Amino acid sequence: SGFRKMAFPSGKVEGCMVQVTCGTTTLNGLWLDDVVYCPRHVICTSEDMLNPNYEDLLIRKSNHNFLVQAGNVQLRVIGHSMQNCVLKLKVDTANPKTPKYKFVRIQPGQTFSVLACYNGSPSGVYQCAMRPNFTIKGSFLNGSCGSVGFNIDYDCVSFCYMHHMELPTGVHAGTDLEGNFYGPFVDRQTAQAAGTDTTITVNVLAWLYAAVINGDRWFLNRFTTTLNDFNLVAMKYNYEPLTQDHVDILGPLSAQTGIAVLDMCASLKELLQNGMNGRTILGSALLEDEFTPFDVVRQCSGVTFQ
Amino acid sequence: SGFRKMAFPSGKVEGCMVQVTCGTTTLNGLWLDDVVYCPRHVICTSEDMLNPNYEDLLIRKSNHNFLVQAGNVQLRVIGHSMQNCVLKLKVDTANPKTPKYKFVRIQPGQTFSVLACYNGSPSGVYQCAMRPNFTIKGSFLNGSCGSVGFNIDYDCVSFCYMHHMELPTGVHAGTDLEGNFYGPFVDRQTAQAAGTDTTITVNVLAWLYAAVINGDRWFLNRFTTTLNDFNLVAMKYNYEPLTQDHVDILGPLSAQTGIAVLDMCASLKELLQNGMNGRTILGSALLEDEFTPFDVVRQCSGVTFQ
Ligand SMILES: *[C@H](O)[C@H](C[C@@H]1CCNC1=O)NC(=O)[C@H](CC1CCCCC1)NC(=O)[C@@H](NC(=O)OCC1CC1)[C@@H](C)OC(C)(C)C
Ligand SMILES: *[C@H](O)[C@H](C[C@@H]1CCNC1=O)NC(=O)[C@H](CC1CCCCC1)NC(=O)[C@@H](NC(=O)OCC1CC1)[C@@H](C)OC(C)(C)C
Repeated sequence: SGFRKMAFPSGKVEGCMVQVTCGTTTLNGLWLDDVVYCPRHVICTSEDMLNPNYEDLLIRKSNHNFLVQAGNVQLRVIGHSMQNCVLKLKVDTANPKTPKYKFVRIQPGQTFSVLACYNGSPSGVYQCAMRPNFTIKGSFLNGSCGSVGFNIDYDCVSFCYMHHMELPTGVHAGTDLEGNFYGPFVDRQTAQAAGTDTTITVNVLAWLYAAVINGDRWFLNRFTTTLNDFNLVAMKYNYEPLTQDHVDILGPLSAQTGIAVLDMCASLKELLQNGMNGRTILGSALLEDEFTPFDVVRQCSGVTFQ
Repeated sequence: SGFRKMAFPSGKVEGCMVQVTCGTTTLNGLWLDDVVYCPRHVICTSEDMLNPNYEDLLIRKSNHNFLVQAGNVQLRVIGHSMQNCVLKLKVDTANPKTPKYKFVRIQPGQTFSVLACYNGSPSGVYQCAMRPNFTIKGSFLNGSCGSVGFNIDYDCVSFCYMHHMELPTGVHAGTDLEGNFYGPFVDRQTAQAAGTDTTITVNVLAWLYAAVINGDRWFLNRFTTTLNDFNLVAMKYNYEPLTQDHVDILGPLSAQTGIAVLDMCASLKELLQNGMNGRTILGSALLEDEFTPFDVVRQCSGVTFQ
């Protein structure tokens, strides 16, 4: 019993965090094998923030401009290359702590654990979702750039996020580990705003299944709904459209609880139209949308990682 | 910016989790130096659950009854001793991954990270508080016993919780690492209930400071309040009494935000009496009480761990 925003165990990633200093900029890098990945705006200065030509900026760099600290051991950069918005610093030492890992570009709606770091030292771990507007509602201060988001699958760390910047609304934007921003954002200080976000409907439904698995039933009802009539209601309340693929993905949870997906949709419909009327679901007074169907099954069933 | 329920990085603890099997019972143990700590009800069977004499049960055990798996390496038990409700299995191998660590018995209201584990394999990490009624609102399934809760201070893991049991309300009860239950609970299957819980007032106030640090101000007001008149209101809404010591602890947050503690109390008073009126604080529609003042300062300022 119980349901918590659960992050993956972070140790496999902690072992990869390093400090990258270039000029007056310090941020975090991800040390996998003999490469340190970090946001390319590490090669920018206080005047370089605005409209930088990173190819120009980078050819003016030498390897010894890049100060990579792995704890209390200075790593020597022997080469560098820029891939989209990530800098790849080739170092002379392979990280002996390199986990089995993949780089994955996730879809919006997908969740991940963020290992927040400063000066290459992990500070905290929390679960985020990639919002539909490709921002993440993170917790990031100055120096957190290069902190990564990740999922773990048995023994394999799937890195999916590297932190680059905070938008004026206080949400966060970054890239996959191959340096491609999530969303329309660019790594240059110009007018950029998040764009209107929407609620991740399939995740809300998953969490409603989590609630039923855990003994909250007060929100269930007799009614059912069609996928279209649900989506017409979702529509109004700024909810992401629910697709048939979403429905299928919610299959196991529907099968475990005996609640047809569209029945749960009928329940969410009435939740959207009636509020919760002073009640809570899984300790929340809001409809929670940062658990995927996978998240619910993993935590309500006990999947682990070796 | 941003504010998240942040757990500590779990790697230092992941390196200590092991599987302890005795008879038909498998649970987790905590391997520090050459000792494996685990709940003593590992020596119980399906009929032994009810009113066991653990001293009786334990003298009937031999060391080879204890099967300790550290990943894929069998640890040999060379001795065992029971300390309150924890079993200490002496093994012939010191954990090379043993962090700097302390055992600490925390006060209610204090938070910690739980590294949820099954079969000695970490499954997830989340932040909990010790509730005023000495339960924790955890996320725990069969086999999670022996999962530990912890805080990290620079390099030192302060273990404060070991998981033992779920109560009928779905909340969780366990011990400190010296085997002393938090609360009135005992490790034997009898009528035990959590006892009425209360909201951790000083933590709610801390989180209100977190909100102001992060730019939510809608709940602040002109008014102030006396500590007594606040506590008379807290009283009604099942809030833990706020002490002067609590006030002092909220000092730095008051100093950082320029909001006197009792002014923030006046704000919480009106939140308790007016609800939030369809508004949210730090993405919550409830008053959140599982951030300590320390938690807020750490995350709003960036404290890390080497
Ligand atoms: C890296 O450690 C740091 C992390 C952020 C600081 C505060 N919280 C964070 O997540 N990232 C930055 O400081 C970047 C700097 C680079 C400069 C080169 C271009 C990419 C960003 N900047 C920010 O995140 C600022 N955001 C910003 O400038 O946005 C302007 C519009 C382009 C989006 C932050 C620090 O400024 C504000 C807090 C938004 C005022
Ligand atoms: C250990 O892995 C396991 C973890 C719990 C299982 C479900 N969630 C958990 O946190 N712990 C147990 O199964 C203990 C077994 C020992 C037996 C010897 C005495 C101490 C507990 N039991 C429970 O947590 C049960 N709770 C219980 O029996 O409470 C009865 C009153 C004494 C409190 C759970 C499994 O049963 C219910 C879910 C409450 C029905």
